[PDB]
Amino acid sequence: ETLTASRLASAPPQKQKQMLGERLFPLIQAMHPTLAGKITGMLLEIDNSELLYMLESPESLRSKVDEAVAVLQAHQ
Amino acid sequence: QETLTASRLASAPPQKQKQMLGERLFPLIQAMHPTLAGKITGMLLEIDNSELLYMLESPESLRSKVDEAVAVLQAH
Amino acid sequence: ETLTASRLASAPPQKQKQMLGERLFPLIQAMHPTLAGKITGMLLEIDNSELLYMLESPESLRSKVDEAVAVLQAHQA
Amino acid sequence: ETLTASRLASAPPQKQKQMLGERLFPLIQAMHPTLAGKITGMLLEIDNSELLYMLESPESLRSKVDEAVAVLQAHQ
Ligand SMILES: [Cl-]
Ligand SMILES: [Cl-]
Repeated sequence: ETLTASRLASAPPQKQKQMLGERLFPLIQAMHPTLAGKITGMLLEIDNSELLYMLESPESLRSKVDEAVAVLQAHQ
Repeated sequence: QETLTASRLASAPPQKQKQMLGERLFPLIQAMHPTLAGKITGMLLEIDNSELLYMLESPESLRSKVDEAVAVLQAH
Repeated sequence: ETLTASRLASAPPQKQKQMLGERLFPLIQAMHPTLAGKITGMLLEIDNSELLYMLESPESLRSKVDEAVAVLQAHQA
Repeated sequence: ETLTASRLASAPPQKQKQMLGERLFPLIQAMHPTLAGKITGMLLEIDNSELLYMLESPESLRSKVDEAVAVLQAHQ
């Protein structure tokens, strides 16, 4: 099944970030499997509507994953 | 598209009822308030199924409930 | 314990609405024991920062509970 | 009190993130009050030694906050 905005809106607010995480994790894992768990947790801070867009836009998710990777990188 | 009824919804599990009502409500709410659509939909899905079925056939009533939900979401 | 914005921010995003719900429910139940579960669920749609303010301000919580009660009220024919 | 690496190291791992969060949050809130909670949660995924450096380097905290803000920025 594909997570729609109506299906997410129908779920209790307590379960929405969990549901988005479950779908985000395999996609992030297909790009950067080593930091996927950490990156997933970070990207879950993004508003739910933007996360639903990212679940359907591979290049938008890619650029956010790359931005999260840069956030984790320590100073030179 | 079929008219949803209280008896037809009562036959399905409670979360499935909310999903069915949510699928009809979300596109209409998004047409009014696209930014808060997901939040408004989630909120309005707490209303009794019979009142929700009325609102799905009464654009005037849906709009006033959406405006009431928007007031609830407004910060102080 | 009182839920601070820093304590909520340190929790995983998957747990934040659940944590806010656990704090909101007893307070809502105290002024509206009837549809407390529904009101809590509705108010959890509000942004987390505004919910943290509402947990500290009884003023804003009561008015939001009253507004939620109005949303639940069925139309008069 | 000033948070030293030895003081942080003496506490359990999750207690360490909460302690760093308590120091990071007011500084991040001063910069971006609306996104403070989200930015703090995301920056807490960074290694504790790099977080302690950022708490003592206002310029490096600012550049990390800006990177986190870009991660949160919606496509529209
Ligand atoms: Cl809007
Ligand atoms: Cl801000």
